[PDB]
Amino acid sequence: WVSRGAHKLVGALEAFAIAVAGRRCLDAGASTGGFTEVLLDRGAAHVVAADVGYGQLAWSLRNDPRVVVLERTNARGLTPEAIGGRVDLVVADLSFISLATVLPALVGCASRDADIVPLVKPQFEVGKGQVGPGGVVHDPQLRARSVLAVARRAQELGWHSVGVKASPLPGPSGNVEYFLWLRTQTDRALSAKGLEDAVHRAISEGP
Repeated sequence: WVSRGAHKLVGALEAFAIAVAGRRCLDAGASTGGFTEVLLDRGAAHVVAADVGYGQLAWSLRNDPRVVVLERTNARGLTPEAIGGRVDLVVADLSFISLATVLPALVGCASRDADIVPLVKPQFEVGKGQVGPGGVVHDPQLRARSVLAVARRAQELGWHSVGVKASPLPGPSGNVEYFLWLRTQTDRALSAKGLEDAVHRAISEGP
């Protein structure tokens, strides 16, 4: 792969059994292009790569006719108009911001039948004072609360939680991060107790 980030999204897509082939995708936080490369490899029709920070998209991805590169001030400004229409799959890997702040934008870019699969980073969700030594959320209970808070906000926007999967590679300084599968149209929405069980297994089962 172009980046080891590729392995994270493969892990998520395999765990949730989400197909990409033929679909229109948004990669929010595209940066090096790990996520974008995987989407293209799995048969995506079109990928919008929102460059929303430091890092350059690898030349080979930038020159692919299935890829549109957007260079926005941030992910929270994303709109259907800006990306050229709603998409079927949204993935997001964002640094030093809470997903609460961008979820309305991501939801607004998604079709009603889409999958939204953000990578939840407890170190960027918990309060200062709760982040442990070295900037690692060592406390599994706090990692669980982070994921639940993101799920709760998604649910307030009409997007239910269907599954949770620890990313197979840790993030900065060793933080464990977790993919959440969100859908607004599903026959498998987790209940409160169901999400608790799924989060508990994901946290106990690690990367």
